[PDB]
Amino acid sequence: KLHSQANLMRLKSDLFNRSYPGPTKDDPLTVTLGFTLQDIVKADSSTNEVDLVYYEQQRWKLNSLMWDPNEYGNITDFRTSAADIWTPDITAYSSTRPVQVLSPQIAVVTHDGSVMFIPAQRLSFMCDPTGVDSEEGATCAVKFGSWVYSGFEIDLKTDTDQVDLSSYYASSKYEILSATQTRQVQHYSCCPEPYIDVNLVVKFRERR
Amino acid sequence: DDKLHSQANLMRLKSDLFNRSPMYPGPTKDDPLTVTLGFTLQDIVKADSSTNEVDLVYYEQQRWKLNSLMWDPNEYGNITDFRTSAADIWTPDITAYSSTRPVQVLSPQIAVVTHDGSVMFIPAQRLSFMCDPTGVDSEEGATCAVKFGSWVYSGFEIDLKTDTDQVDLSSYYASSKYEILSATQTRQVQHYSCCPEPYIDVNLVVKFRERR
Amino acid sequence: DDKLHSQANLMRLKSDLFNRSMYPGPTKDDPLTVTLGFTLQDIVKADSSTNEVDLVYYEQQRWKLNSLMWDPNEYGNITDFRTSAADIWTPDITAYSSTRPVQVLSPQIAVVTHDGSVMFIPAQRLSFMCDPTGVDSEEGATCAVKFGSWVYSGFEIDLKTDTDQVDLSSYYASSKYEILSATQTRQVQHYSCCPEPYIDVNLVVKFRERR
Amino acid sequence: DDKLHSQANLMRLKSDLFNRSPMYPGPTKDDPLTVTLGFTLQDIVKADSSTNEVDLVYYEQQRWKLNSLMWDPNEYGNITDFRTSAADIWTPDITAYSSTRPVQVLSPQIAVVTHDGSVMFIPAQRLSFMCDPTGVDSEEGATCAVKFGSWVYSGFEIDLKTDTDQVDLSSYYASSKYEILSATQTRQVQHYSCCPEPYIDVNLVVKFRERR
Amino acid sequence: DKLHSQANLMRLKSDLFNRSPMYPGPTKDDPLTVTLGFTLQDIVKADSSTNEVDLVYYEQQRWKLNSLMWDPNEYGNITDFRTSAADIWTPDITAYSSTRPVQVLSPQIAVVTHDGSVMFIPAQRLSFMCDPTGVDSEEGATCAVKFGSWVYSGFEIDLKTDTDQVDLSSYYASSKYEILSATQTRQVQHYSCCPEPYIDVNLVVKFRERR
Ligand SMILES: O=[N+]([O-])/N=C1\NCCN1Cc1ccc(Cl)nc1
Ligand SMILES: O=[N+]([O-])/N=C1\NCCN1Cc1ccc(Cl)nc1
Ligand SMILES: O=[N+]([O-])/N=C1\NCCN1Cc1ccc(Cl)nc1
Ligand SMILES: O=[N+]([O-])/N=C1\NCCN1Cc1ccc(Cl)nc1
Repeated sequence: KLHSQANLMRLKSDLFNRSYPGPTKDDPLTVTLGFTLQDIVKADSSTNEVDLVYYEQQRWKLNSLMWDPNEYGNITDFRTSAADIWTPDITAYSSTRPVQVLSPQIAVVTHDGSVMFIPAQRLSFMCDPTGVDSEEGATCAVKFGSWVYSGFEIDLKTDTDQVDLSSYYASSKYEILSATQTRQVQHYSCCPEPYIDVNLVVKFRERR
Repeated sequence: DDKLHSQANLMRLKSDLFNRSPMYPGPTKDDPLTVTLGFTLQDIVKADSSTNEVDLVYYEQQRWKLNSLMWDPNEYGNITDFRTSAADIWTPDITAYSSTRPVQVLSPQIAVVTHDGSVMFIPAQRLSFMCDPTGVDSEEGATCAVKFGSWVYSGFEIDLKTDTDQVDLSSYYASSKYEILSATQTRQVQHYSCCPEPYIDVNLVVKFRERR
Repeated sequence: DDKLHSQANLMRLKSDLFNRSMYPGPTKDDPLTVTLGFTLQDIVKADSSTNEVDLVYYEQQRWKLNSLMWDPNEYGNITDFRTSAADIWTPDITAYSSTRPVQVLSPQIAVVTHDGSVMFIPAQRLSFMCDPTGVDSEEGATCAVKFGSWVYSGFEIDLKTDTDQVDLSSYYASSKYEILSATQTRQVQHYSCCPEPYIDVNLVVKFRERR
Repeated sequence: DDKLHSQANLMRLKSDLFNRSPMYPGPTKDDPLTVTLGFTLQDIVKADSSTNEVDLVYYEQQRWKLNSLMWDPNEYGNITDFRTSAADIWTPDITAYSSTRPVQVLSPQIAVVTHDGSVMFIPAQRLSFMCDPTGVDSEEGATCAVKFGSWVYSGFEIDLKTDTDQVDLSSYYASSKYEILSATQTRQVQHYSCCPEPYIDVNLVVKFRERR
Repeated sequence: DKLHSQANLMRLKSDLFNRSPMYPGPTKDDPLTVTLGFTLQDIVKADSSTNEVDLVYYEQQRWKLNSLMWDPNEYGNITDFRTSAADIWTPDITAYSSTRPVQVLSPQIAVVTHDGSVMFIPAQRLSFMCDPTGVDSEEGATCAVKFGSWVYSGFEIDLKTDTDQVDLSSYYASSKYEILSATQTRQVQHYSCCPEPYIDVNLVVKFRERR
């Protein structure tokens, strides 16, 4: 038991403290994103901002984070501070305030080199809630992707194209009629290369 | 005089603890840990019916114990405990599951360690969480619930326990806008899409209502 | 040119005091007394839909440490210095009923004297639990908030006051609120959770809309 | 395999640039620098007529080129550019001259450095600035303006250029409370009382009105 | 060439900051005069439900340290450079009646000149204690706020102004409020804590609604 601690000490150390500069064209990366929507907190129709609370599942895999669990006392994974590893700069493209982080910044690293990171967020973004008081509700959309890596450096994937609604707050002012998450491709004025985003479409209405 | 000596003893202990074998990497399946959580509810500051957020101020008592923090008192001039900045040691990642704003810390981040390896930490906090206050202006009032638990450690790494099911109300602000009808704290199990492993929370349930 | 010396004398004084030895805060074996006093500058806002009131004040904090003494003759005849608060231990004095983190309004800089005595006067803005009922009347409203160490009991940190009158002499003469009285009282209690004494200084303020 | 080689190649280059001859100390009259700026306006979020403040969301393409940042790709695995944290390199101190709050940064602080030593950095921001929204509720709309430029570097040390004088509006939020009649960005010169030497800014003028 | 100018700048910066480490601030034996001049950009809001007013302004700060002198000849004819304000000591100039932490609007970069003189001009937003009554009248309202070192007596930091007129030449022409006048005047203050006097510059602004 004092042994196992020492094994993990040794592996963090081997991993971090002696031997990654982000993805490149030669060494591209695939980040998988899934959203879990917890609450539409507020719809401000005097500014067309909507605040959402959700979490965002991120998963990716680095060869430099691999190890053999036999060399390390059968450790298959460990938890770690997100600052000790590279994380992807997944950004919402139409936010109107800096994202508020609601969960501790810790990730999970597995022996095959995959990393899982699940930050919870409050986000204000651009959305006209006209018709939220109608049957068909209002429809808002926000794109998420790397701000600086093109699609030849960071690819994006979803496991499914439904947002996760299974922990949506049942007593929220808004109900969700539908929530999808879909990969897309864009070009930006700066650059030849296309950029990848995952677009959250959310349809919602005042609970009544 | 012996003042200088007890000062040296404490610095020596601290450095024996921290700068030898060091910083403990958190709990694992092989080395699990039980955190005892307890809440002291001070005030429901605000209940916003247009967003269904409620704002609470409370102290969250966290208690755990690590082998790596044991020492013998007679070896350090009979020091039985000490205060230390929370940045100095490992602390658990206890998170409200339905917050809507980051938590605002109202007390200094200092814990107490005791020779037997236990640690105490009582952050005071202000939390906004998801809560529909319908009914708060009635006799029955309203009821809300928010879970607390590690965000990244399953039940096999961090288990949670309470000392009692009853929220401490003996410091509840007597002139709050809202009075407290009941407030309990009960351990639960949850599952999350990412993982087969069970996650543990303490669910805080508060029934409250406008003061007359 | 005496001015390069004075300056080296001071830097040397810093080294010798900071990285030599080293202070871990107070203990049962080596307790400390902190003198506090409040200077109330303004009641800024009284919100009666949430029962919070915002104060602006600064707090005089004084204490004395042996680890902090020096002979001035060995250091240029330097008798005192200004130093960043991050460089020295400071007491963890907290309000016990805040509703928002305190916002800090003055430099975190303290003054250290050769006898080990330290002086520090943080100016702060505080929201705390307070029902302003009756500010709009002649008797006014009463509020209270205690301050004390959050983690040290009276066996490690003792508080004293010089007066039980809050200093109102720089109170803002055009506040939305007049002060009718403002007192600060040392209190000792036991919380039978635990057998050792606890000390706080209870700020009691009486106030009404300015007329 | 070569994936590990290309990784090592980058590690090497970054090291080679970033510790020697390290932190290049900014532009000087002997060694001035040109920054090209272009704005992409996304949204007018709020126009407050009780305080005369307007809140914009935009991003700002910034480009410049340093000698100290050149390299031969052939000497580095044919690496022709790389992403890097904005803190590891000098970046220009372009500020809004009439903001009323600190700018909130919306995008990560990361830049792209090419082998000829050109750098590109595109921070997205939320700005409150001095603007009388009078007229916004009419056909004619309101006109506002905000100068951007170095705070401390005169036009002998930093020049500004634009590629076009038209703000890019192809990402303007289509259902904003405000529509854009026109948005231009124009290089200007200015003096301040501190200093004899003129300074450069790029003036963002926007004409806009409530959508109907 | 430009390789040499950079070489030289880098050498010089290394010499001041390293080579003779970090300057302990001013003392009774090494005192310091800071010149201050305000430029008022905008009165943004005047809140009469709390008597707070928000100003946007910049504050010109000059002082001179002997330990910042160099001979431009040893150093490639570099007469000045810009530098991050964290690489150097700066004065802790603080508003005495602020009700919020000051928000900084400009980058924190100073200019250092070879005679050892430093210019630093931070832009800020400030909320301070001010009763805006009369603002809608012809006479307008009048508010004042004091600025100066929070911890250094006049024997360590003295202040002076170049003129008693606040610079209005950049006042925002479409502000909710016009300025009828604006002065800055050096004063000498005594606090309870201290025998020694503290110096401050008093900002008196008289203002009203635009019409
Ligand atoms: O021209 N662009 O707008 N580019 C752009 N907009 C949003 C993200 N993005 C790509 C980008 C590319 C390079 C850098 Cl330094 N930043 C951003
Ligand atoms: O899919 N999940 O929501 N997982 C999850 N939600 C709250 C806590 N939790 C488990 C978890 C597991 C691993 C990481 Cl890296 N983050 C979070
Ligand atoms: O006299 N000034 O107002 N100068 C000035 N105002 C805005 C930008 N600027 C130039 C300047 C020059 C030097 C320093 Cl340290 N700061 C600012
Ligand atoms: O007794 N005082 O209020 N002193 C005081 N108030 C505002 C500034 N000032 C001087 C001072 C002197 C020393 C320390 Cl540590 N802080 C402040």
